[PDB]
Amino acid sequence: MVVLHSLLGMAVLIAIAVLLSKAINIRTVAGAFLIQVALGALVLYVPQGRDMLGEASKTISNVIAYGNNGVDFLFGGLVSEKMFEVFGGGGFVFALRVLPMIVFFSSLMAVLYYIGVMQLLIKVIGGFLQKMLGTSKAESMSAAALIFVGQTEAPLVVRPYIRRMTESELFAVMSGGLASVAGSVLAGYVQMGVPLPYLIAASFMAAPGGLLFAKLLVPNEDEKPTNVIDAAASGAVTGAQIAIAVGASLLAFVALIAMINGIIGGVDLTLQAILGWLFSPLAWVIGVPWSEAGIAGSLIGQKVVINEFVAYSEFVKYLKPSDTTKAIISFALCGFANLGSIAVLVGGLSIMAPKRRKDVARLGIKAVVAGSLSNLMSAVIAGLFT
Amino acid sequence: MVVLHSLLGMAVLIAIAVLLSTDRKAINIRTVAGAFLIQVALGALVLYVPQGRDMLGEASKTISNVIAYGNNGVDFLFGGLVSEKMFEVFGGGGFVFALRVLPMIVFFSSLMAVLYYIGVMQLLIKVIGGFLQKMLGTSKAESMSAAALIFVGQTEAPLVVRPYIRRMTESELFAVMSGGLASVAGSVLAGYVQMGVPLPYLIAASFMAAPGGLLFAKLLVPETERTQNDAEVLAENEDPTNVIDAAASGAVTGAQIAIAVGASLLAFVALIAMINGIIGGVGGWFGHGDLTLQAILGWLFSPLAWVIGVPWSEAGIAGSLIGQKVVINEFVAYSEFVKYLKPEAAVQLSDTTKAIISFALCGFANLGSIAVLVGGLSIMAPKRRKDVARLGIKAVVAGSLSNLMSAVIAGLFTG
Amino acid sequence: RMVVLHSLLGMAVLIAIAVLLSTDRKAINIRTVAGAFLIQVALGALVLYVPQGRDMLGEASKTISNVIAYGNNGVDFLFGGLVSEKMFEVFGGGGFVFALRVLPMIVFFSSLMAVLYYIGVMQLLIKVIGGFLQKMLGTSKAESMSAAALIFVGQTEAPLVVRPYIRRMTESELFAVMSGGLASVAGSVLAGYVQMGVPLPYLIAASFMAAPGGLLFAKLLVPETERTQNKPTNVIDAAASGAVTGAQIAIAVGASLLAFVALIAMINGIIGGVGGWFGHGDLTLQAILGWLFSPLAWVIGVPWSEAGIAGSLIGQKVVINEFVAYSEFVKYLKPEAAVQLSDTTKAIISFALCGFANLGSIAVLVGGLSIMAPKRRKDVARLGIKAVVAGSLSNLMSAVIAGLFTGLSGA
Repeated sequence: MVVLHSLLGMAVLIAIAVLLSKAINIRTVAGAFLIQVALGALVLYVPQGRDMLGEASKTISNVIAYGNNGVDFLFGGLVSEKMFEVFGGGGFVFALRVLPMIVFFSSLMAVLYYIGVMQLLIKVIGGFLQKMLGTSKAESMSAAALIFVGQTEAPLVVRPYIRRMTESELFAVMSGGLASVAGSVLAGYVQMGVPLPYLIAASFMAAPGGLLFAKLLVPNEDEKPTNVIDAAASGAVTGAQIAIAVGASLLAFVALIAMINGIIGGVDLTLQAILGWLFSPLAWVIGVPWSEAGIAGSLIGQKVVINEFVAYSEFVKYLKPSDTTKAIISFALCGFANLGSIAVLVGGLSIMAPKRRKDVARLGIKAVVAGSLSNLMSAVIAGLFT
Repeated sequence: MVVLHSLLGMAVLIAIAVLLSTDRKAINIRTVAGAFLIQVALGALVLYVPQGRDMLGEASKTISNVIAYGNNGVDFLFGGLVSEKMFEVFGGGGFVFALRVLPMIVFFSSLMAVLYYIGVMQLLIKVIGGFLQKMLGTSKAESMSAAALIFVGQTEAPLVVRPYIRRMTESELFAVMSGGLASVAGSVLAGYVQMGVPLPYLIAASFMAAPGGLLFAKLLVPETERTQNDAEVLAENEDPTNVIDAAASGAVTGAQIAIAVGASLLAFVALIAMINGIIGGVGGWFGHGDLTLQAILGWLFSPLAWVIGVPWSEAGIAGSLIGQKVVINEFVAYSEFVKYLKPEAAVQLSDTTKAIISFALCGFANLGSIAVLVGGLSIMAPKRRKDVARLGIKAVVAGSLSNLMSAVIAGLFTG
Repeated sequence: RMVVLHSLLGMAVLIAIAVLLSTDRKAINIRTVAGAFLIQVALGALVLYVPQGRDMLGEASKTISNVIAYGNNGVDFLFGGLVSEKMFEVFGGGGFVFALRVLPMIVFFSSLMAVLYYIGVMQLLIKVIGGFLQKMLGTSKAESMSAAALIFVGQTEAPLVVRPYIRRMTESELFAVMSGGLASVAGSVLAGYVQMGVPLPYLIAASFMAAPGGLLFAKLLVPETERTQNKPTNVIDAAASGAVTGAQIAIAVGASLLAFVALIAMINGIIGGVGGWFGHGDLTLQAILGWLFSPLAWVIGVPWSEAGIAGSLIGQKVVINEFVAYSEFVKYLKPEAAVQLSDTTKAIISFALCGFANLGSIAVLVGGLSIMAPKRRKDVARLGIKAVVAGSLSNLMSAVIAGLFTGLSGA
């Protein structure tokens, strides 16, 4: 029963990467992967690993509780338990919980960035990744942000250094951004599914894993605030208008998916089944049983287009009245990687520097294939330390 | 029996245009009489001869499904806030206009944006444009601008005319303005459906506005200059990578529209309610405290409402709605029209009166629509911006009559 | 009686602090600061002391409120029954959704104040009040119109009435525009304050005092004294335009408060934690700023059993923003209030908090004013700190004049 399937999966995923690729730095990819599996192995298993995991996340669980009280003020009782007594799970509103947090996380990080807390963490961790793997400063810094900040909140930092940056790290930022899980996606889980430490685990894995699959084939006046209030205010506004963009995209995509599902019925096999039939070997290789590869394959297919939420909902529907396939599908669900986030990031980076946005559209979905395979690698890794 | 009263209407409507036209002698007849025939032909087509309503029913159920595919996205972003329970809890007010309409603007906007890059739009406009140019003698520029505005969402709307706008004649410049006001974007169209407006009438009101748009456009200011050849023009590349950026760019822009519409509604609805608090007050001493802006417009537009074919017994209402359409905007008219439509039936209206108004209210032709046109064309053709603003009122009248002509034909037929 | 010496003490302090922080305590003109103060206290007794005025102010609450009622008709149509009575029975106290019941009035008033601009109703009133101060206070016409302009008017129209006089203005004229802008408030925010549950009539008098009080401490710091010397298509487009701009503000305001509220809750989680090692695990920023502004809370004439509370609210405004202070002030006006404050206290606080004078306003003024006059962008950041004080003194001055003329309770 000792897993060879795990190492088999890692062998295949890295092989496909080479097949899809070549002359890459081996000291970069072997080290990045080493860091990925080691960090994940230690924080999950060996002592002081999970003990720390609970302390630096229960603090975050309080940060989320602060955001709740912030929403409680603005939206009143709609975010109370009165909805659940009438509509129940239908009383759960997506736009009142998933979107408004973007505002807070944007403003809060704008404060941390103004002080130097974010720069500190990014400069230290960034210097670590560029020393152990011999990578450029830009990508190593951007990855560090994606651990703490979301995906759309990362280019806000690595903007000026991202000007003349090569396409090598460009794919790295976008692949890391999609694989990233903090702020707006960490959001969802804690307030609906409530896995407290899954927030930290998937986040810390996202950046180095992202810098791994991406590095497979890697190698005029403005104004700024004076005080902290300006930063907290400006960040909120930026996070607000971004939230309007996010929520609009999500409604549209889910709606178009309902359309592509309707056109297939016309032309009784749903698209969710087609995705579950096609991407079934990917689950078989990852370690998921063949008996549950048809269902989890759909969620993977839903992970391709739809956000991780609808796939998570259908997952919990299977949970409500195996442990290996559950966690394997859980960490696979963790990550903001989807066809939606690509478009949002492309629009965000287009606002940063459209002069390079022309050739910065060639990668596109390749970043999703990188961020997903990176996070899926992190999921298969979690199956090794169950 | 008596279809003459409608033909009387058609005569007056077309007459008024000539009375206001710049030069009657310069009016081409093979152009206007043709488009007029196409409009009424399409009328008897989609209504009288059975097969027209069937193909209409196809698009009805189709769009209805497309709309239903949208709701699954809405019910996700806002949860089940709008359900059968919601109607039970909050009663009649349970129908949240903000959350049951504006999301469709985001959806259809993201739909048309996708169907545009694929070429599905570029193809349809090309065929229909090549038709109206071969029939009415008009050039390619207008015919594409007349065929497009039936289907296509706003703000990717100009790109068809974009290279032509900066150097076209007054009529061609006026024909686009008359079309833009006579037309109705698919985004707001879906909004009407959610309000309870009959979809089959919205679709039928659309395909009529294109020939009806060119009708009063060419009838007011005729073409006298040259139909510029294609080889003589020199365009500029736009600078929409793929389907990913298509649905996104179309959704986010549809959101900025949905938010913009909402504030405009909340404004006008509240401001009109304030004017009625002033009119009612001033008019109260004279013995009519119940007097309002709706009643005055109804009392004012009472005659015109009768000419199109509506009975006088229902003119006191018809004038208000059409009155509100022109002086306020398009939404406010329908919002105070669905009240007469639902089974509450404070006053029941005939199928003909309910239909003629469904077509009469279809159009952006309102005094508050000029700033959108001029504000949009100025960004493209800043040299003509002075000419576009001069033909402001003239265009609102044209687009209005175009919606009236489309209505008379609807009320005319009884099948 | 027998406040009156204690209030006059408070006023004299506010004037004293102005003379100290002034760049030149000798260039101050008597006819200006004495006149601007005289008008301020005069308008105070006018709407508070004489019964004939409380009738005017009472009339200037029914009218304004009736405008708010017309707005709610637009909100009820937009959201349906979400804000109706049914929501109260289900969610109780939480039924009052601050997002759907208050912000929509930021949208409506932003349109109305844009409809009255295309008509010329505003150009009429501004020209009147502006001309009056131009003759009496002797100020150059620019800041007089501006000072008169701000009271009613929403932002991004308000810069469009001073635009021609920005660059050509002096150090004083510039300081008077930014001082008044911080002294008074707009209609976009005033409308929300009523929906919040704040006494309207106090906000009216407060707004009318911010103009003379603004130019009082503005000119009480600057000399000037080197010789200053000298689009919508229709109504429908005017309304729709004002609605969209109001809508982009509402999203900005509501989103800023969500952040600001959640952050304060986070600060108390840290300071509460720090205090945990000190011994006081329940340490919050309210009491800290309470104790900090507690001395100042006594200068204006607040009881010692309430000066500790007012200081926490006055402090909350300055270091963050007024809109947050009003959110924790209405909890003391409820009929089930654990503590119902003194009838004189409830008035003074209202006049104190009414104003855009805080840190978050600086960054907005420096930026927006640089968009029009980019050359002076360096001078605004220099006077950005002094203007907030000059703007605060205006509101704190009106708070004393208010508390002084408290002869009757409201609501």
